[PDB]
Amino acid sequence: QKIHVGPGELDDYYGFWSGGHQGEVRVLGVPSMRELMRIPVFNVDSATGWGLTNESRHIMGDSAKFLNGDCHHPHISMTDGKYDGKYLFINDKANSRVARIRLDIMKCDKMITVPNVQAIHGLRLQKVPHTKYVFANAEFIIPHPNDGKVFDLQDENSYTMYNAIDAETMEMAFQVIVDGNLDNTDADYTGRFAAATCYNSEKAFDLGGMMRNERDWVVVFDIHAVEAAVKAGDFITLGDSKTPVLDGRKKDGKDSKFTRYVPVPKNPHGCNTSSDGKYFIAAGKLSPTCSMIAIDKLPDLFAGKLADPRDVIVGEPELGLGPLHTTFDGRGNAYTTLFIDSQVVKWNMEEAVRAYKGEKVNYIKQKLDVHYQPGHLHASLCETNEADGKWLVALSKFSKDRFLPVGPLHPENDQLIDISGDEMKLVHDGPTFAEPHDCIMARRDQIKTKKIWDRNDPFFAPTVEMAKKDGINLDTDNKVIRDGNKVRVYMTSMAPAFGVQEFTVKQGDEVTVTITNIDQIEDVSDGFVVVNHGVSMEISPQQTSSITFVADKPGLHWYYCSWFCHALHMEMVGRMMVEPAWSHPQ
Amino acid sequence: KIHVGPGELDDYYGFWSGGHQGEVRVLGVPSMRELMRIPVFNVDSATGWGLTNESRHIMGDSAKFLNGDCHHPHISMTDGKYDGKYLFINDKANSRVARIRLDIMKCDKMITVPNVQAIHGLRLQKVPHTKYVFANAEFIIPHPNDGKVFDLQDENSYTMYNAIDAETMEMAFQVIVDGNLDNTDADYTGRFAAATCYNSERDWVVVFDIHAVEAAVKAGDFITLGDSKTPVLDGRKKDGKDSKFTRYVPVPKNPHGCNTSSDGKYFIAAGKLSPTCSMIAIDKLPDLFAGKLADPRDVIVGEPELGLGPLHTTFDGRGNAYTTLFIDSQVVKWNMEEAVRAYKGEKVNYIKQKLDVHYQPGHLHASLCETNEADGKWLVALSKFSKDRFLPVGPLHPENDQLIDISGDEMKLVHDGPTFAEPHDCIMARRDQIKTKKIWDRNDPFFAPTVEMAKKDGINLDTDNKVIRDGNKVRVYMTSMAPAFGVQEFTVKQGDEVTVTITNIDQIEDVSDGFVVVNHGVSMEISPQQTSSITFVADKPGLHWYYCSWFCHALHMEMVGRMMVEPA
Ligand code: CUZ
Ligand code: CUA
Ligand code: CUA
Ligand SMILES: [Ca+2]
Ligand SMILES: [Cl-]
Ligand SMILES: [Cl-]
Ligand SMILES: [K+]
Ligand code: NA
Ligand code: NA
Ligand SMILES: [Zn+2]
Ligand SMILES: [Zn+2]
Repeated sequence: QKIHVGPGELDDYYGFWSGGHQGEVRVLGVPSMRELMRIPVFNVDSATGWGLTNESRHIMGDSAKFLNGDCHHPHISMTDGKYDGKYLFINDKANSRVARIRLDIMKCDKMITVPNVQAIHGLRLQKVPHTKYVFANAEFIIPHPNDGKVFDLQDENSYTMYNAIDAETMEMAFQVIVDGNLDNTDADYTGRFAAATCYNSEKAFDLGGMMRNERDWVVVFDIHAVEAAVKAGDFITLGDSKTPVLDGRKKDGKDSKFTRYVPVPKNPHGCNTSSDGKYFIAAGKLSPTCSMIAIDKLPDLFAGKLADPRDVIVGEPELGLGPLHTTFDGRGNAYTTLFIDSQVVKWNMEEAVRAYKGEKVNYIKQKLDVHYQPGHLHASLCETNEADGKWLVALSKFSKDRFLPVGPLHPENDQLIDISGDEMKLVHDGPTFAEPHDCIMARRDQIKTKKIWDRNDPFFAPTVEMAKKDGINLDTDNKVIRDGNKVRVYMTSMAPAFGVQEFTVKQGDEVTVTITNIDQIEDVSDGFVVVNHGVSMEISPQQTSSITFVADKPGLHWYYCSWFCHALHMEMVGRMMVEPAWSHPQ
Repeated sequence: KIHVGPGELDDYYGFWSGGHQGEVRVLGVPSMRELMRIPVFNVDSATGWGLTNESRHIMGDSAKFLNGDCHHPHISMTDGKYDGKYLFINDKANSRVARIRLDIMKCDKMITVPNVQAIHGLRLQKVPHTKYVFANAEFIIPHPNDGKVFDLQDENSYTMYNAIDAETMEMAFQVIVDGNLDNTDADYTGRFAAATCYNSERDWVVVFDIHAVEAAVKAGDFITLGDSKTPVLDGRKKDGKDSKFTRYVPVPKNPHGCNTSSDGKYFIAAGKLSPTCSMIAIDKLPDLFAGKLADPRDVIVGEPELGLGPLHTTFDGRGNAYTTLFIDSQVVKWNMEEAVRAYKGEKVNYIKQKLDVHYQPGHLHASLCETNEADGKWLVALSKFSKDRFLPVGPLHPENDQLIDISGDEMKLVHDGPTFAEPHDCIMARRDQIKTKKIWDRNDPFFAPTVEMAKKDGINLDTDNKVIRDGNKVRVYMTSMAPAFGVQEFTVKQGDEVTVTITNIDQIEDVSDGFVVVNHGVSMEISPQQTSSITFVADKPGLHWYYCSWFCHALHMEMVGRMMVEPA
């Protein structure tokens, strides 16, 4: 297996890294581990204007007021248990959002603030028959309503909820109230079942309180039951949200139609569906184990055919100190991070299952040291029935001395590991900024990107409609529209000339500049910066982009093209002239 | 030798401009891996730069801008060698210069350059040390720019060359020039600096007699512009008569790069539209300013013909120059002293090799090239169009930063490094030239204004966990020690303005903490022994969780707290 990609060779896989609390998504080539692109999501990006442009702020909605995000869990949409390359979804723990990225244009095209919850953490996608739902955990228990009269987490109306978002429309589909809280989640290979770990069955707010119970659980959701209750109108709504809300709590020990609670030690964390569809595997964290839930026993469990919820557990291998996450090679082996022991442990799932039946067998095949304190790990195509067993990335949280010193803040260490054979081999240390938690890999042939925009792309269709109200044809027009104290500049750009090279406004005018890059050539992006006004954005071929700012300073103000485009790139410039307020009314 | 395997360390630091994204990036060389991001003009969700009170204090009023446009990173020097103290960088978008402290890898000072638009070219005094940062303002504007005069040919429409005091990060002086400024460099004595100029067959490089500028400032022979106290000197020609501060050397044509050879002999201006570089002999500049030379062209001692679109030049310390050819898409290696002999008319081929790069190179940078220790080992060429060199990633493409081995007689291409938002230029330093702190100093100036605020409240930041009430303002102070915040709950009134100040009292390297207030747009870093603070308004009643964002401990998910907001 080639590990080094020389000049002129291409990577074999795409990698999509979460940006952690930096808030973006990063596109890597694997196995070189080089960053090919950054996709802004919850961050404000100076380069492309994401968070400054009207198109990006329209997608972010009211949450455009936040300049931060905290993303952990990127996942690729699936059809019949295989990646289909349409969408990537990712969470925001900081401001309780889910974002969707279109993989053809490599941009965030949709974003939703999940109603009536705090902190979207766990996120994964339905696998079968396709990604109809995005499943997302809200991690923190809050009052309902959270109006400041009740603060107690033990009140009967304090809880968190499991969230399902319609993947295609990016509107809420339903929410399920749960006992305890929610950490990570995954889905089966049928569409009926999803599952989430819980670490706060105690509903506590202190460290000792959250660690009291010897077992918390993984809560299993019967999605067919949930959908059936929605179609029946058997639901409530919270606050001003019309989202159907179903109650998955136990009441006096009697189970809900929608959930079952499988006791699992202890503050369990990762929740990972094996690629053969046989198991939900929960990592025991404070317990030196993983618990293997047999998905084929779940129908009977929900049908009352088992006496004890623990009867769906068919394995609980002892692996080492601080198991956090598990991934799969598609050869029947699982790979789990040990945060405390600072290792990845390779183990055989079927042999673990036989040991749980008392058959003394050594299911542990290898422990590999990693550097240091691994969190997530990801094997290539592990989330699909095509899991290919070639590459493994372990994402470690302390790099210590593995890289040159760079001051008190250190990089993370995302280590590439060859698992194509019986022996795991560490091949590359990848330093990264701001804690990627998880990543996801796709084959080169599973991702198809556009090279030039379609003029009808929904990303800027609202801007096209604004232009139409002004009688503007964006592919041709270079015009300044005046409207009271609003000025709407429309121009084409064809390097090295802006189609409008100067325009005049009154001090205090609200100026919108809309630029349509009518170039037809690949890799010729234009840019637009207004000097000393905090204005910057990208305009790629056939894209329309727009930005709005106040001309608060009298005088002459230069604008220029930022994205290098030409040998005469230094000279693609223009001038905004701002007449002083004292020469105009009031 | 280019492979840095697991457990092995890079030999050099690379400091990459963040381009239109606004940050500075620290790379390991030769692996070309990104070790750290240093936020400067961008708002960084991870560390809170642009959100925290410490960062917004450094940014000043320019904290209102969320963008920057970076190009030209340079490291401070003592005796013509990197001293590892500071990195400086430009902001073309909002006309700023920022200083980065290389011991903490943070931006610690920032200035908006008065009465100019767009800081682009930037380089440092070399000798006797980096007393001044020299910065080009690119665009001609009216003076004053108050909306009465828009005419760019007006006698009071011009741009200026800028000198910033490197140590105080206050303006030192400004010099009015004819034309537009492009790039700039400085000599190895401190007397001279030079810049290419591209407005008005032939443009020029303007040479500054900094000694003459300094003498005028000290005698009070200057004006000021607007409400800035910056001394302003007039370096324009007047009725064909020269300033005492400047000489204009004719150089073809729309010249671009302006690079000082590491032997100190030449300012080398890249010809761009002319397939040449022009070599200005620095040892002839005293005679030029003394009126001893018949013609400003007499300081030109070489004009090698190199190829189509020369843009920038760097040096191996062995006597060779390396120049990017933007149109031919190559790096050309040539011998400077042989070029000088050719200019006198000898038949001698000064061109040694042309190496194809991919594609359209702009800046290039050889290791230690800006110092008299230029070591001839590594060369990075930064190319604008990566085309098919990397996997496709949609309509936007990465820059291709290519690593080239120049240690022997033949340049060898060894690595293609894709980068985001057109870094444009970079600088390298030996590992042993950079010395960084493992943990913060409690007296560090970076958070000294916060320590002062704490003092007024009677707070010992190293020990206290206290909530101060002051009208509708609430100032929370706490220590943090993974996995526990020192204040785990507090209660305020709806509408209160809450400041949270956190001191990480861990002493273990790499155990950084974070602080995020859910659904309030609040995020920041607190590394070992740092104090960080952030201010927000509690505009939502109810219970609102806060949590640690930096994975710090097996119990990281559980390092949380509660803010309770009583309805108005
Ligand atoms: Cu958010 S948690 Cu193990 Cu995923 Cu990092
Ligand atoms: Cu268009 Cu530079
Ligand atoms: Cu403190 Cu994570
Ligand atoms: Ca628990
Ligand atoms: Cl997980
Ligand atoms: Cl230069
Ligand atoms: K870390
Ligand atoms: Na939305
Ligand atoms: Na300042
Ligand atoms: Zn440059
Ligand atoms: Zn240049």
